Amino acid sequence: KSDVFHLGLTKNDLQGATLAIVPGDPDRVEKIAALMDKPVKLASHREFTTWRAELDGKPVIVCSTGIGGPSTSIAVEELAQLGIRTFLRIGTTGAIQPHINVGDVLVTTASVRLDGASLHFAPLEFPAVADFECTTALVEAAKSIGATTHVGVTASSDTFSMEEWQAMGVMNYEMESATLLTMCASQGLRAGMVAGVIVNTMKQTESHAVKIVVEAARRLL
Amino acid sequence: SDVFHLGLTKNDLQGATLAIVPGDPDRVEKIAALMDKPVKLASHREFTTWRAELDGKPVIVCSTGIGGPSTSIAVEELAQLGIRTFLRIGTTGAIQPHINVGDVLVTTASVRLDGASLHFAPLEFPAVADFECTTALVEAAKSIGATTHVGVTASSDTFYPGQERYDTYSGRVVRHFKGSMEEWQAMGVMNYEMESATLLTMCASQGLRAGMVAGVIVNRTQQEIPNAETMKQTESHAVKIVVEAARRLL
Amino acid sequence: KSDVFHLGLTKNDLQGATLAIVPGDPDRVEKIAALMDKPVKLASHREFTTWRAELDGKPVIVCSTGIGGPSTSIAVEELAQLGIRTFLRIGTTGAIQPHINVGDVLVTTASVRLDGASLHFAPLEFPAVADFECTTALVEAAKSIGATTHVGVTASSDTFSMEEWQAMGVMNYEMESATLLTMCASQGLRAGMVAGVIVNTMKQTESHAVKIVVEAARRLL
Amino acid sequence: SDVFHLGLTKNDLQGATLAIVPGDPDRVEKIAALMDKPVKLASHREFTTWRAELDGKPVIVCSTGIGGPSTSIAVEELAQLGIRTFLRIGTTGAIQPHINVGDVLVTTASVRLDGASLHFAPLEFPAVADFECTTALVEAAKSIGATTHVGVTASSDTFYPGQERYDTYSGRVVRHFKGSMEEWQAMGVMNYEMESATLLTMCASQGLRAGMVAGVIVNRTQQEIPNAETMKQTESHAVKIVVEAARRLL
Amino acid sequence: KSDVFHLGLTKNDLQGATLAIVPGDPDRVEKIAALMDKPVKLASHREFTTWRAELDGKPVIVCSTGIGGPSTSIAVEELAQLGIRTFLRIGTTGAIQPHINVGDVLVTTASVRLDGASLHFAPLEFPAVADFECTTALVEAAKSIGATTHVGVTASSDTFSMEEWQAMGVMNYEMESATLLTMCASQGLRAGMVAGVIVNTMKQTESHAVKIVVEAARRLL
Amino acid sequence: SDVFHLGLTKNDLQGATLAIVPGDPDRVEKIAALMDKPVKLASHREFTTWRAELDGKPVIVCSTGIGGPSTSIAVEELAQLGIRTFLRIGTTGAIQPHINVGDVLVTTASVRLDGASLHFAPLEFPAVADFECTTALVEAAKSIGATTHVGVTASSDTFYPGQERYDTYSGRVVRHFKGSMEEWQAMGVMNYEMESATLLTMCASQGLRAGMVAGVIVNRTQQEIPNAETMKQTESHAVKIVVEAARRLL
Repeated sequence: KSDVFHLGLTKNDLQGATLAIVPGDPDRVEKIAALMDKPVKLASHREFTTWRAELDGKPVIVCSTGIGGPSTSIAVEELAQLGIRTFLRIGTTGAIQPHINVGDVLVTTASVRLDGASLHFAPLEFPAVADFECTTALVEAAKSIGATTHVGVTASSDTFSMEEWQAMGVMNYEMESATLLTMCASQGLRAGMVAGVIVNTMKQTESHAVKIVVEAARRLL
Repeated sequence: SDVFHLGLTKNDLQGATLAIVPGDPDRVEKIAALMDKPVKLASHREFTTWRAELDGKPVIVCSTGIGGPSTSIAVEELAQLGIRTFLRIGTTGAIQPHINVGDVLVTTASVRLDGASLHFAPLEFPAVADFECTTALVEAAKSIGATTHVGVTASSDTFYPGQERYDTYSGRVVRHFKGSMEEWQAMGVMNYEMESATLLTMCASQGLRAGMVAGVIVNRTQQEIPNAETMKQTESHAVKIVVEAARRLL
Repeated sequence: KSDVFHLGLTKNDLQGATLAIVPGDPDRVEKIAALMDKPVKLASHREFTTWRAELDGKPVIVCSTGIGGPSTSIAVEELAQLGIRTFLRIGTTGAIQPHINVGDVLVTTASVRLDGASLHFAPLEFPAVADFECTTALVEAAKSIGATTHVGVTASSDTFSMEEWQAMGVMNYEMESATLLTMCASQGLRAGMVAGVIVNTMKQTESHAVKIVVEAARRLL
Repeated sequence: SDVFHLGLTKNDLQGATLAIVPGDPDRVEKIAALMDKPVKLASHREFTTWRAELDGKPVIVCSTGIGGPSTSIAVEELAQLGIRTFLRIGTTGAIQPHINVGDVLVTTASVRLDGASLHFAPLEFPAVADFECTTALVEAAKSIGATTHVGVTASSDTFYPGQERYDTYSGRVVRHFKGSMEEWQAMGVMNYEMESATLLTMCASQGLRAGMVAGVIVNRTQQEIPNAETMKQTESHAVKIVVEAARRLL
Repeated sequence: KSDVFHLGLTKNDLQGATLAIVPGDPDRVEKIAALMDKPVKLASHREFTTWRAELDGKPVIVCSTGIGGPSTSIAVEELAQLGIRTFLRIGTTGAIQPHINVGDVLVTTASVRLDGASLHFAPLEFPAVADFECTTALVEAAKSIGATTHVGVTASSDTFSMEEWQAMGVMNYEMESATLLTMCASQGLRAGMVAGVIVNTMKQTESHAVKIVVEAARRLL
Repeated sequence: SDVFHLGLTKNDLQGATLAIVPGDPDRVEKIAALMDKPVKLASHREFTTWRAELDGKPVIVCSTGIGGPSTSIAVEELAQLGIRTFLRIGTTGAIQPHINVGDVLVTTASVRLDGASLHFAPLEFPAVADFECTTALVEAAKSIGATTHVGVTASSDTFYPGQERYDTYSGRVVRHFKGSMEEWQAMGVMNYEMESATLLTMCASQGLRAGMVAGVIVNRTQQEIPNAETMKQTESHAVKIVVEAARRLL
């Protein structure tokens, strides 16, 4: 008996949580949950592994999205049905800008919509823009730990032009931000995106990014 | 090891050239069990791979995970490993009043409501299934006296708005998809799923054979809810059909 | 007095026929009709020349479509209003694949929609796919006479990229399949497409293709 | 012989540079009869060509057949033969309440609801008629006291769904064209036809002159049905107008 | 107190005028008005400067459109609300055709729709065609003063392919015709476009073009 | 002189790298007056430029005129003159019931309903504002206790149909925009304007910083009409905010 079709969760499981951190894989979910108090694994069905934890005494959810905009759309929709209104995504990616060094942190203000799923929420002309408060929290959290931060646009497609985006200032590439940002920005949900640069130390970069997204969640509670 | 995500080497396939590709890795073992000498090869994320034997020949069973992006990764890596024939199998809901639970659907082509398929071919190109695979699937279904429907499937990048569901958080659908289900229905589309566009398009445009069969476990256009047992029985029948079709494609 | 705007035919003229073979020109119509019993010319208005014949005692219609998707759409719509539910197209074309030899037979599973008329029936994302039963009948008919058959995708445009389609496995080019297939597949009508390869013997190739489409009709009655 | 489909040689035209291009080959003889020394040149499929003399100069009358694809073949081959001025003539229905049967329409430009025109120019390019041809047609119509309407025509690749007709086998229209007639009507579009987009676009983008005139023989927005005689009279008037315009374009 | 949002005019100000000449800038407005009788400046707000004058005893309006389709759409809409039904645009541009000499006059029959604003009035497939009567008046007016005239297509975009348009017979480039023509042709308003070629004498060319548009207005009253 | 339209030389800016860019040139003087040593630089068409001093550093105030095309000219020429930070300021109407007159809006990104922005980047690219500019604007608004709304703005190439207004000459809206306002409203769009798409897109794609703030002087979704005084007060507050944000961006 679940209130949702895929996550296998019930309203009561979130214990009032209104904020969820949504990484791409289950292993990262555990890492994120482990940084908080009272970490507990709630469920695991297909790409969707969900844990629950507490930040400053407040319940927070951590759930994997799977690969690409399609899987992400399912996780975000169902989590929203469960009461979540703030989504913070964290990941690791490469950089396409020479001035960006490995170990730096990227906070996405908006994404180039090169995917298919974002179109199921709004026409292409609509901006895949991140929530101002979430973006602010991510930037302050990164600064609170002395991380070198770059704030700007990310390219988001369904594949795992090139010099074009680089010439337009695009920082990096990934596959879920366009769907996540568009979904939330066009449905009254708050969303933020942060990523550790692992290529253009890897585990350290992931750790620092995991810490930043958790500290940002704390500023958002 | 030869492929990143799947974590497999070409030697692992033992020369297999045909793979049954279910969506859920938890269904791989069951499908493989129907055949001889079933052995687990790997399991990373939602990519579980098992190898088995069908009539003396090695066969692969590998999960794709959810969505076109995840599917493209699985398909391309399997192709790199020598797989040239892909048989998609799963369960689905139907959007036609005459299609009942327990029935089986064999997809001839899919409406491309996705993004990943666009990376392998322009929208003008048809997400069509291979004739031999489709034939094998249809004949296999008939061999077990299953009520079969052969037609178009709508392959969507989302489970909710692209399938015009309003029972959601926002309760709204973007203009582009408003009234789209009624349209597909009037055009004879049998059901919605989320991986076929990518699988069929990339296979049809790269000289690879692909087909897809699915058992109906629910029909949103019917008031009567599905039976708990009839649904489980449908899953078993679908697996039986895909394996039987594989035998004819070896 | 006609029940249709262009064909100049009445419901009674089909004598219950529910299947029509639709070549592009009047000369081919005669050739096709001649292979069957009780061949009789029903009408001829502009691009639309229609004959009636009998296969295994059942009435079958043969009607020319004219050039391109626009003319074809008229012939298919009006024939459908007259009771036809199964359409088999036969033609001769060139091949763009090295492995395809002159004299071979091409059975189309689906077409690349590079035309304009198919869009008047369904959005581009909808597949211009042939009916499974019709495709099966064409393949078996070709095999029944020992014809070397290729089954796959055909490119269909309004003109009488190149290496692109060839790289994607496209077998040949023509101008009516996209409209025909899309029209029928999106309106509950059954349609099939077969073509004799005359370039990459010509009259023999047309004859063999004409025989195949007639034998396929027989398997569809 | 110099051209495949038309089956004509350049010598056959005797230097003609202007051609009247009706849609139906059965109307070619009649149009040519209005002029001097009418002679049949060829007849293949729906491509009938006749040559005649207007004020001492050779003129061509050639049918295009139905649809843009067929029209493009006729136009390009005639262009290869030296034709640089094309005058489209025919009969049509109207979609404006104020336009009555017997009236004549002169098209300044067409809405491009086709595919063939896209092969000669991007959709952004206007399917506009040549000013001199349009002027000639308008003045010719006035010379015979005909009620003339000069404006936009909608050129569709289909006779049914693109013209939003519901009296069909399916009785349905694809989303894209649902409510399209009301839209064109509110925008001042006079009528629907199926060849102008291709003719005007390819001529305007290749330095060739083209115009189009048509007599109204029916109006789907009016309850009153057309007279059997008034319709025949309209065809004759339209032919008279196109020939008179040709005289002014020599 | 104004009947419109931007022009700052009232119905009474036009004194029954049903025709307006719409150049791009205020300086040109004055020049045009000066050629007529009883010239009087009515208003000036932002890009919209309007004068009133009389031609053969009939009131005519002259109003600047500003730059591009967006500003033009505002001026045309509001002038139409005020009673204007005929719009004649005059400007100066360069030529992209070798056979076109400086000092020649260009009368636009239709425009290539490379802008954004025309789409807010009709889908791209709709022709940005000029009114036949207006085009005729401009051609006759140019001839009445012995000006060498070219009649054809103009490219209209939002920026201040190249060999493509030139190969397709495009005479020149500008930024307002597409919006103006489409707007009027799809809303029952009459519109014409004339331009003096100043590059491929400048003041003389502008003068001759100004005279032509005024003489065309006279033939349209 | 170095730039055509603006009629300015680089020396005129005295090294200024930040410019406040209002739409109306009649508002330039007022904005500049808030700062020290205000001086008029030039005035051509709707391009009025004034230079001033903020905390010892030279600042520019330049009008853009109406529409994306006009704005692109102003922005590119200012960029050529060394401007790397652009602060858009003005007044606007709102389309959300909860947003009242007197409130201030800070735009994070805009829906691209224009054409000029397409010349600098594909539609897929977001017309997003610079984070530092947006932060500065938000904090400045808060420093004066203003009720602030931070979100998406719809940037349209037309004032009427693109903003789905029916109180017009034709009283009709093209299919594409029918019901579009309701759609934007349901998506959280705060208001409509006509220049942001171009400004944000070209700046975000060329390494330049841009932000936008606007005071609400009207709300078409509310029955109550705006006060004549409350509106003037709103304009002053908006100017105060943009200047204060500029101080934080020097």
